[PDB]
Amino acid sequence: KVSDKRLDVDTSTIEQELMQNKVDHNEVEEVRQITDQDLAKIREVAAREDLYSLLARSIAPSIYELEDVKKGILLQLFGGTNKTFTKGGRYRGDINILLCGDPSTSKSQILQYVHKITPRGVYTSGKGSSAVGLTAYITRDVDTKQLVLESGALVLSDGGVCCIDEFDKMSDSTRSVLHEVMEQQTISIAKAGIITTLNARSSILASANPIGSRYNPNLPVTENIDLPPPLLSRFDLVYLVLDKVDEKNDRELAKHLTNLYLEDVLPVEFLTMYISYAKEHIHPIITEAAKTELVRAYVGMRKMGDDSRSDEKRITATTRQLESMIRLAEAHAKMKLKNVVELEDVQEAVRLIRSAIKDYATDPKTGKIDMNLVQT
DNA sequence: GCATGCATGCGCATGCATGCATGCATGCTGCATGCATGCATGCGCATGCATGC
Repeated sequence: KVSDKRLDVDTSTIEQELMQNKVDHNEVEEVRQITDQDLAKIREVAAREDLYSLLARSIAPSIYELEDVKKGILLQLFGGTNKTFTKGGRYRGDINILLCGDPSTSKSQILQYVHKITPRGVYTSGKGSSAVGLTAYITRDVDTKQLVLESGALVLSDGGVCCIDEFDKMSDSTRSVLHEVMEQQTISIAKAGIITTLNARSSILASANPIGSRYNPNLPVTENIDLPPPLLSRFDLVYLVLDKVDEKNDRELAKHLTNLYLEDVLPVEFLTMYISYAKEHIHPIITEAAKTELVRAYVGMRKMGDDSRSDEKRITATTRQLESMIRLAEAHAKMKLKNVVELEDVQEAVRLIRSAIKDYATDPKTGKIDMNLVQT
């Protein structure tokens, strides 16, 4: 139940299976062994000055793309801190990302690469899924000829990543089931034979196609994506991938691609090992200096566009954005092996949230993007 | 161009013509008993012949 090239399962979800294995004396090993030379290497690299760039660079070493896009995948892999209350009530740290933008980009490869690095996952198309196919169903076993219950797409993705491609092409009936999985990370089934609540602790990675040929900078974002504006606010990060014609970016991309048809970064093994180590041992906790900045940032974000709320030009800010900042600060702290979330983490989180939506080039009144200011 | 109702396939649940073994009981039938009958047998007695005297 291990592989060098894939990540280790989340121990936060299998606590009692570990206890049962010891009571049953089965030596099936779930997590991998770490020698001390390799653990010394871990801190030797974790001390490096350019850790953040190096990690972002080694995520997908064959996708010439902005490092902001890759950093989101890197922080999605680490995940937020899972918190358990002793009076019932669970808070989880799963990150949800949307990749909107023109076609003819490398969004598709990101989803495939993330499918193949995460231990548990399922790949779904837009107009190829049903509610029954995502939740559960009853089937006839050709061996015993009786009726048994079988798991669905989202329940099989418990403690992993689920990749939904062409999210905008999906029916309102099928989009209905995702609300509960994005709110409470559960599913409630009341069908003939089963009345129970299931655990779906999964990360959502979705890509959407813009209306018409290309993204139109002259129109607002709410008019370019066929998705209700209220649904757009449930995602932690929204990535606008825009295409601009610029001669030195094109030159670099062409050389990059042609170099692959001939005959520093961290190899796959070391990357996965580092991520598993961090996800396994350390646990970050927030401080007051971070709380001040979090509250200030949320108030500042809400105060913006207070007048531009009746008209759906920009995406209105809600409490889920506050929770997104919390989650991203905790993930950035987990990277670099700290147990303390300082002010740098919150500043980086807010920087990333604004940079994803391209808020450094938007007219706050007409929701339009100046492409002369969108630099590669 | 937007809103609407119809007809087209999914996705459940139930009934239904085929088909074959098992335990109980039916229904016949081969077997054992009893008996009538008529032909042959194993027998002792009376007659007629042959052999002395």
